[PDB]
Amino acid sequence: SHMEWYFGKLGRKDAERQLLSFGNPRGTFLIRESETTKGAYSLSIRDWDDMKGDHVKHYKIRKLDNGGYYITTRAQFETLQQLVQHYSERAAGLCCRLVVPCHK
Amino acid sequence: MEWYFGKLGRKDAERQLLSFGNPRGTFLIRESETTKGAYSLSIRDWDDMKGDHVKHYKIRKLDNGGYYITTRAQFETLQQLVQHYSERAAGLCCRLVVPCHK
Repeated sequence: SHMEWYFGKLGRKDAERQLLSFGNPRGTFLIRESETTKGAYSLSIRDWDDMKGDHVKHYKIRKLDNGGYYITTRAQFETLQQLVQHYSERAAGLCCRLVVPCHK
Repeated sequence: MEWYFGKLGRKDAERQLLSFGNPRGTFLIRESETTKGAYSLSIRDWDDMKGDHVKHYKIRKLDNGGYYITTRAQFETLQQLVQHYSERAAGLCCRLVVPCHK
């Protein structure tokens, strides 16, 4: 039972500044109270890519009724074909990678 | 294209996906009956408990064009949440690697 990642009442902007300080690697993270949704938490993560450089992504952690938590993501695509290609590469949130179209 | 099956019932889809020979990750997309104008992505999956089974995901039409899919992960505790994403990004921007320092 570690709770080193729990920061309690910390604001979104404040978590961003803390996370973006020198020496924190990609995938540095913390969990904090949600500022926008009472009773929910937020998972704030430091990430990096070629274009934006260091940035922070926040994910809402909501309460299941009858106990526990969940995270939701929405992935948008221009076309179904683009969705298929994407999830053929990595599972990224689906039960598994798309492998082959069902034969007819 | 060849993953599109049109007006295929949900149970029928499961039936086809669960056909002996199709590997884990065999998939198709079908028109929704429950939600007009939407599609469902049906995938053949497997685990230790259930064995071969099928998951369905709604693909809904965005206003002003394009499509979205929603994925969702559930946990008993924040503790197992953190452990799940330390192992695999699984939908997030990247894996959790280290708690921010105090």
